[PDB]
Amino acid sequence: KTHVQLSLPVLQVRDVLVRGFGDSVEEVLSEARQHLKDGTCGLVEVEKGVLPQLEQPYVFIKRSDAAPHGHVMVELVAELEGIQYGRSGETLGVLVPHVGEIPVAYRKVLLRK
Repeated sequence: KTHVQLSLPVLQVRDVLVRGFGDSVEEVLSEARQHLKDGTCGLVEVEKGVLPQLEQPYVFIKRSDAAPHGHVMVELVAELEGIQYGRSGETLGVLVPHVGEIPVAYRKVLLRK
């Protein structure tokens, strides 16, 4: 399928134990996709002071359309030193590895895979 229904655990930034997916734009997009598929991907909602607490390159989920079965259509965009790889809509948050942190909520998304 070109799209996959996922429910992403929403993590508080100060709980996150693994603060990025890797060391290149290509690796973080690769790892993000692997974690999204394996159900081992969390979401941190972006506010003032969140991003400097996480590791670059960043992976964002961005709204790709204006929401089947409650699932917002999103795609992946990476960012490194203020340059983004991809073009999409509004940020729903930044992806991180999930290694058992307790979430505060779930974000239903339809991921363009």
